[PDB]
Amino acid sequence: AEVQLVESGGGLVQTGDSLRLSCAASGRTYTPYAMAWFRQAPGKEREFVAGIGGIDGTAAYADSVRGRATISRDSAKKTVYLQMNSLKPEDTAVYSCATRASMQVLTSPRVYPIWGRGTQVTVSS
Repeated sequence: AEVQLVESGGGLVQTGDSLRLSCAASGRTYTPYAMAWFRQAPGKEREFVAGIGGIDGTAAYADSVRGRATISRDSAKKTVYLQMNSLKPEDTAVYSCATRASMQVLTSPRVYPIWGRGTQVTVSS
């Protein structure tokens, strides 16, 4: 209700390409609270991709994006970024950002009450 999230940066790319997604937060925000990216592929369920939380900005990454992803936050712009490199067709999905009133970055979608509408990433070969 009191925080809104808007994702951008999705597109159609070729296998191997990079994309930077952004999640812009507005409203009653607090930088240390967890911000997470999830993705949902066609015919599949939502799954954690990466997240950042805490006073020091500690990042966590899913096994699925090991060595291919970087998450960062810009407190001044109230924005969290996800850089994805070496994209593959299996990365095709709606990428959505989510937040919660805790610093803990968790992997279950069910524990985040606030979601953006998502941004689509489609990777062709």
